[PDB]
Amino acid sequence: MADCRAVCSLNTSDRCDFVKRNPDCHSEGGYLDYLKGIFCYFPPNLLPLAITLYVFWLLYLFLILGVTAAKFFCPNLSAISTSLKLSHNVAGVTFLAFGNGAPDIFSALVAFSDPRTAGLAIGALFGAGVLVTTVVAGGITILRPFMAASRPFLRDITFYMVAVFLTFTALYLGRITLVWALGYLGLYVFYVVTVIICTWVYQRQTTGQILLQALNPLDYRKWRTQSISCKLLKVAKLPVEFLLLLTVPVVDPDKDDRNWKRPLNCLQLVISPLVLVLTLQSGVYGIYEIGGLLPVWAVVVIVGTALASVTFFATSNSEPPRLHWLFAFLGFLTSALWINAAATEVVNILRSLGVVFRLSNTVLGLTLLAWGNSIGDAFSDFTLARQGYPRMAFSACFGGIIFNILVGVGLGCLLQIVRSHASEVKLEPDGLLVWVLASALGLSLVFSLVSVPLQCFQLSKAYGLCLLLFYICFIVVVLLTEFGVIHL
Amino acid sequence: MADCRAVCSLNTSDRCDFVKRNPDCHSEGGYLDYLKGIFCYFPPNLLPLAITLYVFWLLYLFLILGVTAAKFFCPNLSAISTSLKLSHNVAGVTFLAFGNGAPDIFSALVAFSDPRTAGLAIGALFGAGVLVTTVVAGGITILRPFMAASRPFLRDITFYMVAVFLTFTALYLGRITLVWALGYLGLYVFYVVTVIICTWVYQRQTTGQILLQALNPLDYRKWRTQSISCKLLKVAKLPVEFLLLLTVPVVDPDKDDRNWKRPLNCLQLVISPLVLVLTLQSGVYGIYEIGGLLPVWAVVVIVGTALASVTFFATSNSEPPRLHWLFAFLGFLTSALWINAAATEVVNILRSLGVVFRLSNTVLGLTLLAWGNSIGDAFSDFTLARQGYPRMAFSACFGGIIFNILVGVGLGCLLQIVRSHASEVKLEPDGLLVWVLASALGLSLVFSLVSVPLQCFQLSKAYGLCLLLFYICFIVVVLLTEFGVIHL
Amino acid sequence: MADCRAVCSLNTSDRCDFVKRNPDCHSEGGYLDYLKGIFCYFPPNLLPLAITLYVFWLLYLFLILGVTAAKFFCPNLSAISTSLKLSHNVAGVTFLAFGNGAPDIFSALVAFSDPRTAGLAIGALFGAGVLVTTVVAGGITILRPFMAASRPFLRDITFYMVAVFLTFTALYLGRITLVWALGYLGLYVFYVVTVIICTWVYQRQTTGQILLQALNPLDYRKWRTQSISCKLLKVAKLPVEFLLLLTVPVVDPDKDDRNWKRPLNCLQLVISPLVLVLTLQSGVYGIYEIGGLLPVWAVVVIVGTALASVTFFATSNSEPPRLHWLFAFLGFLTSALWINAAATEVVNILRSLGVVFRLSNTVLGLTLLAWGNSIGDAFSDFTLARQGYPRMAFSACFGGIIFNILVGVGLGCLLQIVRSHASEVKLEPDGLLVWVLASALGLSLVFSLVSVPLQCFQLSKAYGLCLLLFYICFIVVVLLTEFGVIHL
Ligand SMILES: [Ca+2]
Ligand SMILES: [Ca+2]
Ligand SMILES: [Ca+2]
Repeated sequence: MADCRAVCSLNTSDRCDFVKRNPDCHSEGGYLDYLKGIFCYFPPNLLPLAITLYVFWLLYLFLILGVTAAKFFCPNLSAISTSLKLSHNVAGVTFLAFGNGAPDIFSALVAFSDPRTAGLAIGALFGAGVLVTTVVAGGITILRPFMAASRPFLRDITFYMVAVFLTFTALYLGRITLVWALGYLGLYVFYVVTVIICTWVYQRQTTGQILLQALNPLDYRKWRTQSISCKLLKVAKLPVEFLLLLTVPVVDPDKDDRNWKRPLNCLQLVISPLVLVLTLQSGVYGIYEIGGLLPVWAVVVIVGTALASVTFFATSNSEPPRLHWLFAFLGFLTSALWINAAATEVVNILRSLGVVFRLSNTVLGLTLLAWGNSIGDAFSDFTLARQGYPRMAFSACFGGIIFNILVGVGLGCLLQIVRSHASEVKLEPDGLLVWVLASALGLSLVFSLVSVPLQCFQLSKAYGLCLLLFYICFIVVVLLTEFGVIHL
Repeated sequence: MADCRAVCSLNTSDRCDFVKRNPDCHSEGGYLDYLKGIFCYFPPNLLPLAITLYVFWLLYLFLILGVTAAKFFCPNLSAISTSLKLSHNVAGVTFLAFGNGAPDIFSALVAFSDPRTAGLAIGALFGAGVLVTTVVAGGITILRPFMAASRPFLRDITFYMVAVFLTFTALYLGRITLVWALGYLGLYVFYVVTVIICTWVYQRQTTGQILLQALNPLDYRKWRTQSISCKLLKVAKLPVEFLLLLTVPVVDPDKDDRNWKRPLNCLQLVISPLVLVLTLQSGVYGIYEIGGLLPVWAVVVIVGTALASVTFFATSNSEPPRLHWLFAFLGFLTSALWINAAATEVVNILRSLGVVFRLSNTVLGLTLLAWGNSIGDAFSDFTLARQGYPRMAFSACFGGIIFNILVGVGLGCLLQIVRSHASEVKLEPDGLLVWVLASALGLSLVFSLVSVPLQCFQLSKAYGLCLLLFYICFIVVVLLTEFGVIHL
Repeated sequence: MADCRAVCSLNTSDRCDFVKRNPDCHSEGGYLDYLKGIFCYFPPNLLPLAITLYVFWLLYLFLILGVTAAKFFCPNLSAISTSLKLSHNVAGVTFLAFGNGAPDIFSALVAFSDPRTAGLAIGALFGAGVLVTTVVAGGITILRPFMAASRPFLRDITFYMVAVFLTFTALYLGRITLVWALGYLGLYVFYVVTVIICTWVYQRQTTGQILLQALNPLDYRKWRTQSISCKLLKVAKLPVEFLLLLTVPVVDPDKDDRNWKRPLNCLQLVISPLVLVLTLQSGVYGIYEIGGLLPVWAVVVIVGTALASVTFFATSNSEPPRLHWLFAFLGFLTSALWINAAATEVVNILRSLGVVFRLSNTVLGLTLLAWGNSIGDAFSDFTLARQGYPRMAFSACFGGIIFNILVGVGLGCLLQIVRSHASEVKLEPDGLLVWVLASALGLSLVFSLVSVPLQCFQLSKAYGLCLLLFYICFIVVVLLTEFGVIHL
């Protein structure tokens, strides 16, 4: 049973049958098979067309991931937390990190779930770390010079350096054991507690019309006000936000009504469980037939419609019911499962590209996956800096990467340990490129640790332009290593 | 026959005879044979002295090329164009590009005329591109910070990126066909038309004394005013400007007399045709004897002196004749042929150095030829920036490289196609250094394309210093590649 | 007799006996044997603990070297010079260079004294040159922007470039002859004379209480005023300064009493000769027994105590004796011998680390030895810049490296020539790393030579941040070369 890569060394007439036959070209989950798409669906003459279509689909999936994380995942998480009365400053610091890091976390979970894709996770986490500490942080200082806060900066840079070196040693050892994963998660909890304690010590020292409106994602006044490019982006997002509005309930403590849309919410009381059962483990559980007579989805629909009718007749259009926060729980779950589905598709596409072109998991992780997972960071942080909040954006840069690495490695490896019933996760490093990537991350961190205090925490355009030049040269070295020009 | 370079591996006593015998050490054109100079005329103990003398001669030739292009080629071209009503703004943008790019164009023509030297042309064009976009543009921003105009910058950077990638693909294919060369020239014409249209849409939205003076290149008042270094440079140029004044007529629409020097111009009516044929094809046609009795140069002299006498007796000292623009045509032709002769000498010297030291055409093209061809850019653009016109200088930087690459490749390859009666010009790339050079040019362009809009087009010293550091590291990598430290 | 690097490839039980037996693992001088410490005294499980202890001891030795040079060597040299009325401006320029460069000079002398350690000297001198011209000079411009003086800068950069290229050619030739060493020292004398002449041409154009106090190194008022880190450093230095106060006499022309401490000085009239005889050449001559009856140290003590009693009874507590400058001579000698002992220990430690880990002399010289020898430069120059004297600090940066290279190579090689009775010092370069280091130094110098005049000598944070990025990338390339990633 040959490897999947062998496909390109066969004759064109046996490619499609090889892909159909070889179990090493089959994916664990997902809905589309991109390799059968390339080698059976598409004429070989039109292979570059298939690949460009794949790239466009990948970019659109990154758009989906960003929108879902920004507008449906974090608001519901914030509703749940505000039900427990936190603080505005910790909220601002940390919820921005959760929102920016949901795609990285779910991509790492999906990649770690399979030994053939596990190198993608390391490539993407370290690659996003390099990109966010050079290009995004430097861009913030180029757009708006400011004076950084010294003590939070030193705290964040120290915690990040520790996490990075821990992962270096786990890579050298070649494995992640259960104790290591629990240690990663514990270190993240310790970091959040330290932030809390330090901040405290410093502080002391008609229904039809509302249905139509609720499902409309366009603000016509704002749309007319915007420029052409903003208009084009809005339309690029319209179908996605329509589906998200249809399926994901949202609870807003900021609004006086808490986004209580009676009929849309009662409809979602049917729709959301169905989407959950149809997207869980790729809907495998959906077609499971109970007792050989009734499938799971039918009984889900029955219970959902009964509960929807009961809620609709036991609630009022003006006043939300006393149990309106359970809707936040449900919307959090549905949004998480949507993000998981999109991440699964992205990982499958990247694996297919690696098979077709014989590219390593590390190089695909550190370029395409990292850039796609950092689009959201770039948008949110550059917007924050342009609005006059560059300290918050700069802090979010270093606070989100800590969450990415610690929670991504710890949770992804823990879930793989538990489901496989094994005792460890194998980290087989693929050549010299992983050590090149590690070296780049370390030296970027060293540059900032020396440079920022030397400027007395007054940051401007020179620091950012130096970081930009560094990232350019890093991509230089990566491409030279991937094509064999630099070999030990 | 034996390879020209095998000369060193011989005994000293057979070197001179080997060079005299081997047809692979002979040049197509020129007046001096530098290899016979090294191996026949000088003793083997004084080889480094010969090489230093060669380097000094090469620098002096670059001085000649710069002066001829600046003060005799462009003024006559401008006279011809102003005879047709050119605008002031397009004139300023584009005539500076022609003046800065004449040496690059003629060097590329000469190098493409021979398969042994064709790698020099690619090395010099890409190398000058890297040098002008880093060192010259950065130096402009270091000398005088300014706000760049966004739309012209984006237009220029886009056109340059397209031209560079087109040449990358022609290099990968390994040839330039006739259709490709015509496409290069057509794309340049399209670029000039686009500049015109965009600018328009934006705008709407005694005789003995005069002979003595005309042949004197010194301004005594200015000379006494200048410092020591400027004085030394003027003297370094005096013999060259004397010969240029003697042989090249100049027409100036700025002056009210249009530089009408009656007796000097009537003398030049004899001298200039003689220089043209004697430097045409390195003078081969000059000694062609018509009918076996009268050589070409004698009949040229006869016709020239008859025409000079007729013009002298049919014209007045105070009022130029009504045909004074034909003198601009003649001066344009004579200046072009002088530039061609100097470029031929430079290319022959570089080939001899490559034979003696076993250096590749790419490394000689990207260091010595590129620097020599960019001395004029540095002088003109830094002077413009120091006088308070940094926007014009910065625009000239990116507008001159487009002319260099498109017209140099297109015209040089087209002339070689037509002259050889072949169908294609073979581009045999010499190792890994050409791809190193391509990578440097591309990333430099990427750095500017990201950096300039991110600064909101406000350019200062930090951007320029980063570009300078980049160029230093590029020369690092080039020297490491040439000596084999990085390799496949 | 196997090369002592093969110690590791043996079984653990024969390591200690191998080290005890092999003469290639024995040092020329010093007091401790670090290899027997690693392989005989400690258990094989605690090797990393031994190495961390060695590193801490090495850092403490660098602290000792810095304190001795700053507070005991230079003050006595200044007393001797001020006895001859030297210029204050020249004093400020040049005495800072002697103080900053004493550790480099003595480390080079010790390393050149043995063929097994001679590569350390070249690595440390060039490495300190790279570090001081990038990190220290850039840090000065980041901490306090200023306008540099053009003529001193151009003079210094020219002299340094000449010295560096001279050493490149000596490395290519593979030796230092006696004429070369004398030429190095003569060129340094020429440089100092040139500085003098240029500056001139520009200018024209109870006893118990006093012993208790004299031996106390703490200033309680200042100590209480300082912060926590300064306090910790003070204690880190207390035992060292106690021993230095005990053994090294100091003469201060600034004080009106010239630091005349009658009883401490009379005690030092005994102590200092004893320390000299106990630390010269590791104490060999100390135990030499004259005539087989009386050792040298006993007769030294007898003469010292007689002379101390005579001086004590022939001098007054209030008025220093007429011969108070001989104490400056004695204190200069004692301080020099203390510095020599500390440098010997540092070199022996570095050789042991190279044996244990199979590291080259070049990489150990350019990282650990260079950083340790430049701690003093960083402290004094950054302190000078923060106090409002960045021109003096920036000048000291380029003036101290000239002293380091010229006097270190010239004097170290001359002393080795004379003592060995040979005619030359062999410079066997160790691989490609030495040429990597040479390339880094040259281009750094080129970057400054172009950049500083282009800014019109107005230096700010952008220039310094570029230099910092360069040094980071240099350490990149060094580590890649040491591990074989780049190679021939
Ligand atoms: Ca992200
Ligand atoms: Ca040019
Ligand atoms: Ca030093």
